[PDB]
This record gives sequence, C-alpha cells and structure tokens, in this order.
Amino acid sequence: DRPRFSFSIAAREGKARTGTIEMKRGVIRTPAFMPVGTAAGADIILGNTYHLMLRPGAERIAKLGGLHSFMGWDRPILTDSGGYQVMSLSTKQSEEGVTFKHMLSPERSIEIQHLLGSDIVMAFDECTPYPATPSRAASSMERSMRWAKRSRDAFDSRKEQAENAALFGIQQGSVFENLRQQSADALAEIGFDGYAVGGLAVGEGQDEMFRVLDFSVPMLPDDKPHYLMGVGKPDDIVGAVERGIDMFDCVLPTRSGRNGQAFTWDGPINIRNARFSEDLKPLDSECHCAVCQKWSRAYIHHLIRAGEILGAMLMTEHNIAFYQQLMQKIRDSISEGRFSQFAQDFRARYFA
Amino acid sequence: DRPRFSFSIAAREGKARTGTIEMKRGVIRTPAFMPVGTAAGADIILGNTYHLMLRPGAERIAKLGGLHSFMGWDRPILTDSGGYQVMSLSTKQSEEGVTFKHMLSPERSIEIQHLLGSDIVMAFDECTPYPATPSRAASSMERSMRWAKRSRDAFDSRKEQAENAALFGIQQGSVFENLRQQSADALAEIGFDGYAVGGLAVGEGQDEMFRVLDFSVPMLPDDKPHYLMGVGKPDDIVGAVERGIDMFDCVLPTRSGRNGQAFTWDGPINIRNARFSEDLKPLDSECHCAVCQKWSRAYIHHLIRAGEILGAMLMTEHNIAFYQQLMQKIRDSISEGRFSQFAQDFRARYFA
Ligand SMILES: CNc1nc2c(CC[C@H]3O[C@@H](OC)[C@H](O)[C@@H]3OC)c3nc(N)[nH]c(=O)c3cc2[nH]1
Ligand SMILES: CNc1nc2c(CC[C@H]3O[C@@H](OC)[C@H](O)[C@@H]3OC)c3nc(N)[nH]c(=O)c3cc2[nH]1
Ligand SMILES: [Zn+2]
Ligand SMILES: [Zn+2]
Repeated sequence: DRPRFSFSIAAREGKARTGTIEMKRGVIRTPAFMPVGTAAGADIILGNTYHLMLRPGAERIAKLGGLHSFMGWDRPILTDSGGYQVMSLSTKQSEEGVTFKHMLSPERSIEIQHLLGSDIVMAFDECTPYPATPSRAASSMERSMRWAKRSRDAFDSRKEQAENAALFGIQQGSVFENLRQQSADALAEIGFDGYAVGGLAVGEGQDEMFRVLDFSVPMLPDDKPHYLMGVGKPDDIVGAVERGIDMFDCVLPTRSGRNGQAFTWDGPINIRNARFSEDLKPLDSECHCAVCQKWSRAYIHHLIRAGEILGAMLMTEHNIAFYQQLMQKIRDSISEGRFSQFAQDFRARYFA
Repeated sequence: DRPRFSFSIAAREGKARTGTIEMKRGVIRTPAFMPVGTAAGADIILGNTYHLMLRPGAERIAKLGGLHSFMGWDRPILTDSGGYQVMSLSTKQSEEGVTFKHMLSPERSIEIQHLLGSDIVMAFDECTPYPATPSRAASSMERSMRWAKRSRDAFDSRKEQAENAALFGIQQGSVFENLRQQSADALAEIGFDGYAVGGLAVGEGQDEMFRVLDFSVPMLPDDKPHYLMGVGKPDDIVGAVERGIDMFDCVLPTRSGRNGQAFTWDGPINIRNARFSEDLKPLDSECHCAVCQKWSRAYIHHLIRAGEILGAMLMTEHNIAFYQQLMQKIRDSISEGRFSQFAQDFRARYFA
C-alpha cells in the first residue's frame, strides 16, 4: 500500500533530478508536467479551484462525490489555493484574506480544497505583482508566510485531509535573493511536503526567471519536490529542470491547442497558416501521439480553418502528448546521465 | 473480393427492409445512418462536397490523394452533388447548371466527386423549394431528370469512377404523386445503383413528409437501396424505415452536440439546463458509448457551461453513438420480425 506522500530521487545530473512521488492514488514520475484536467500519459492532473468554487461551488462538488468521482479520474489531483486567480480574474486585500466580486482566506482555501478532494493542496499565498519594490515585495512575502502557517494549521485540523493529502508551501519574495531566502527559511520552519516557487511567470521574462531560479531553488529543501508555478513553454521547462525543478503546470498546451498553435521538436507552428494546406507530414515528425499516427498537417489545417471542433481537439491532444513526451525524454536523459546533451540538442533544434 | 456495388435484402417486415450494400471499400449495413466525416460504428461517412469544392478545392484534394487519404478513412464515403448547398448557402440557374458567388453543372459535379474519390456519387439535381406550385414542381423535376441523364453519362465516361464507384439518382416532384411517379419512371429508365428521395426535409413537416413517402418509395425499384436525403430526427428515421427507406443523413447529431442537445431514449435533453447540474446519471441510461460508460450528465453540463471544448466533443460522440445504436436496434428488430413492436415501444418512451 502506497504512503500518503513519499518523494524519492532516483538519479541526478547537475541540479537536475529525476524520481517519483508516491501517494495513495498513484505514483508521479518527476520531472512531471501536470495538465489541466478538463483538457481532454499524465500521472496527475489539475483541478481549477477558482472556477470550481464559483461553479458549481465546492460544497456542491463534495455532494457529487468529490473531483475524482466528478471528473472520472482516480489518480492524483493538484489544486491551487485560488488567490492567484482571484487577483488575476476578479478585490480587497486584508490580513484575513481576499474579498472579491465572498471572502477567501487561508482557512477557507484549505477547506475548499478539502471539499474538492484534491491530493496535493497548495498553501494560500499572495503572488506578488511584477515588478515590485523591495518594500512591497517584503511586505507581501511576510503576509504570505503568515498565511502559510495558517494554511498548515487548517490542513492539519482536518483528519481526512491530513492523513490522505499533501500540502505544499509557496516561496515568494519577487526577484530579491534576501527575501527568497527569508521565505524559504519560513516555509522550512513550518514544514511542508513539497515546495513551490511562486511569484514567477508573471511578466519577468526567461532570463530574469532563470536568474531568480539560480539562487532560489537551492534554498528549498533538497529532499522535497520543487514545483515552479505557471511554467511554461518547452524551453522554460528544460531550463527550469536544469535548475532543480521537479513539477510544472502551464495553460499553453490547451490555450495553444484551441488557438491553432502546435508544439513540435522544431518549435511551435501555427497550423492555420496557408503553408500547411498541402503538408502531408504529421504535426511532428517523431511524435507518437494518436493524432500524428493518423492525420496530416493538411487535414488538421483544414478542420481548424473550417471551424470544426474536431480540429481543436486533435491539436490539444497532440500538444498534451508532446509535453508528456518532453517530460519522458527529460526523465530518461537525467537517468542516463545525458540530460546536458539533451538540453543542448533540444535547444539547437527547437530554435533552428 | 467485394463487387463494385451489390445490395442484398436479408429480411423484411411490412415495407421495412434490412440488408447489406457491398462495395470495394466495405460493407454497409442497412438501414444505415451516415454521419458527417469531420464530426469526430458507422459503415460509411459523408464528404462535404460544397465546402470541399471551395476549400481547398477538388483538384487540391485529388493532389493530396483523395478524401480517403486526406481524412484517414478507408471505408466508403458518400458525397452530395453540391447544388442543394449552393442554393441554400450562396445564384443564377440555367439549363446548363448553377452559377454562384463559378458554374456547377451535372458534368462538373460528377468530376468534383471523382476528384474527391467518393464511393457513392449523387446525381446533380435541383431540390425544389417548398411549397411549390404544380407547374413549378413539374418544371423543376423535368430539369432534374435531364440533369440525371447528364450525370449518368458523365459518370460513365470516367473509367475509374464507373468501375469503382456507384451512382444514385434523386427523385423530385415536391409533394405531388403524379410528378413523383414521372420522376421515378425517368430515373429507372436511365438506371442507377441506388435511388434517393429528394425534395423533402425542406420545411414540410413530418405528417406531410410521411404522406409523400407513403406513395413515393414504392415507385422506386424495390431491389435497390432507397436514400432519404436530409432526414432526420430519430422519430423521422423510424417512420421512414417503416416506409421503405434504407439510408439516412442528418446534421442533427453534430449540430445538437455542439449546441447542448443530447439524444436519449427518453427524448432529447438540453444538458445546459440547471436540472442537470447535480444529475449523476449518464446522458442515457442504456447507451453503450464511451461517454456514458464514464461520465455523468452533471460533468458534461459543467464542461459545456464552462465553454470547454471537451464538453462539445463528448456530446457529439454520444449523439453519433446514439444514432448508430438506433440503427442497430432497427436492423435487429426487422431481422427478428419485431420492428413494428420496436417502433411502437420507441415512440411511447421517446415522447413520454
Ligand atoms: C501563469 N503564471 C503563473 N501562474 C501562477 C499561479 C497559478 C497556478 C494555477 O494557474 C491555474 O491555471 C490557470 C492552474 O490551475 C494552476 O494551479 C495548479 C500561482 N499560484 C499561486 N498560488 N501562487 C503563485 O505565486 C503563482 C504564480 C503563478 N504564475
Ligand atoms: C436538411 N434537409 C435536406 N437536405 C437535403 C439535401 C442535402 C443533403 C446533404 O446535406 C449535407 O449536409 C449539410 C450532407 O453532406 C448531405 O449530402 C450527403 C439534398 N441534396 C440533394 N442533392 N437533393 C435534395 O433533394 C436534397 C434534399 C435535402 N433536404
Ligand atoms: Zn502528435
Ligand atoms: Zn452515450
């Protein structure tokens, strides 16, 4: 019988790691990509806390048997704490939490995630806007750390949650090394099952994001998983793995899939472009997905140009599969000690 | 090795028949429902002649290897002749054909269908508007019969087509028994592989459509398949089979699937309605489709209300599967001599 939570590192290359997270509902191979659950293989999917709390509401999801039953997915599910989305899509902040057009607090966030039944629960934090002054970044991070402790206590007070789920803390501090360190120290003192790097993929760009990861990831406990929230493009994922990240989520595969963009080893392509109208090659030359086994760029181009939902579905299936093949290649290369070479080869071809 | 075309009737009950059409690319079980090819089991699918001739053009489809290669479907394909769609969606009529914003003639229609590579080719006809006066219905039908002969000759002049495909003639005559008879006589004199009842499902309503079928279908050769163009709702299909129809096509399963409507044995439902928000039953209680095996009305309701493409896809998959289960039940009941009872039971429950 699998444990509630156990992370094991099987192999390393530089800062990169590959291994497994064992949970009651399944094993998660790392580095992992975690796709949106409602998108359409993956070891864990995402539940959309913000949407679900509004429609149909967390209490209603619980009445229906929880997210696993509702979505027909019996493996692990990760949920965010909801605040990022409230601040992005809705607001009034206070030490208690956020009110918006209801009150979302650390305690309420944890309870919502309990009612949804997720396996990996995120602490309720504040994703500091970018750019931020040192003072504002510090005040924001300090509040997030107080909220992390409140999240910890709320999670621990719910027996079913404490015994069956896992809780990740989220590091903040914007782009400032000293604040990232204080945040890491605060989170480690509280103690979490995993640690996320928050506050990135918010407009800073890849060079700056990588610079922040360079010093931020080593601050987190080495023996726990590291989750980079909101990342990202394939090249962002590769560089983040090079910097010690184990888990990823991004809206790109689905957003791109619904908007004519396909990921390939030769970079992204816009399938609507006329240059694909007579292209009999599959979306990607090496991809093993069902779409690439059967249909051409020309046919998918045709479907999308005709407004056929089948086209968007095939694009999305391909993009999700591409991301999973990327993660498999990353895991295999780290395990074989050839990840550095893989990263180099990947970049040379993707950006050719 | 299968013949070019062979229709065999295995069993009858009243005017209803069940059997098979054998063609080089496969066997078609009748009564048959023929779904849109780009929708997402079926023995034959439809190619959209009108759309294809505009985007990317029939010549381009031929360059890409024909529709079978293009769509990844190696079984039979049926194509319409294009005029119905031109008159519905675009016009100037003449004895030569129709010009619209190009000229579509019987000869050009047959050539387009040849370039697409379809297995069942429809004659180029005029679908008379409804209502029509006797004079206008007669003039229209007479032109369609001249065009049927031209279609026959064009098809026969193309070796690959004549030897590998089949040609159906289309009966016209509006709602008038004498014109339907003249049309049937003209088509039988020319000689076709199958016979369609055209000019219906154009606003006349079920009672009138059934009245016209009552006298029109017996006018067609008994030993050839009968295709009712544009029909229809499940109850229309059942009543048409009771009147001797063997083949069907309809935009309903896909249009409904993309617009929140699901077909069930208890009638259609609009899954967006709030009454489904907590309904844990599958879309239909008896349906064997993949969707009903796995997901609830509540989840599909959620997906569609959230604007998720997955929702529309699941609805469409279910509707297509429902239609195929309907046709299987029809075939089985005729073969077992219990179709009358099936039709009665079907109606009692569908309209309860
Ligand atoms: C895009 N960049 C980005 N996203 C971010 C998210 C949302 C991820 C969440 O976004 C949802 O997708 C819309 C996913 O559900 C995911 O949750 C698992 C963040 N969430 C929290 N709690 N804290 C952060 O610092 C944070 C930073 C982010 N940067
Ligand atoms: C809706 N009612 C209806 N449709 C009709 C169609 C289009 C079927 C065609 O419609 C396309 O779907 C948009 C399908 O491709 C199908 O072709 C196989 C007809 N086509 C011809 N040639 N002649 C007729 O008398 C006719 C009557 C119809 N009544
Ligand atoms: Zn693929
Ligand atoms: Zn079903």
